[PDB]
Amino acid sequence: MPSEKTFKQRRTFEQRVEDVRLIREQHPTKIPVIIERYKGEKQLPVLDKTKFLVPDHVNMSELIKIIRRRLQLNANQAFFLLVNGHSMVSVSTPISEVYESEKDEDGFLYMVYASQETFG
Repeated sequence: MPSEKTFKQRRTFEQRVEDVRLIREQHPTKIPVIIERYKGEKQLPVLDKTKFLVPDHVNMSELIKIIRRRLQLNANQAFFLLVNGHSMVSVSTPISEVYESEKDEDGFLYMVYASQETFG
């Protein structure tokens, strides 16, 4: 059992763009998201999911709140997220504008998580 590849290495760009077509057709007023494990912090195993939709009227806090239930822990255990593998864990910006500022080549809010805040 290898299981050591990311969504960009597993799915092709066209396949990822094809998924955005259905996400906007079904949810024209929502924001798609693609979060995976951070390369610098490889402690947490593969999450239950890699792509999840989010309401455009929500903020980073609601997105982090969903990742808590997506994972099996809480704020006391460990919760650190960052975009492009080069950011901190900030929460307050509305996903509506945060997505437009952190979109991806295929149209997805690419981000990564970690169980700590140390460097490599």
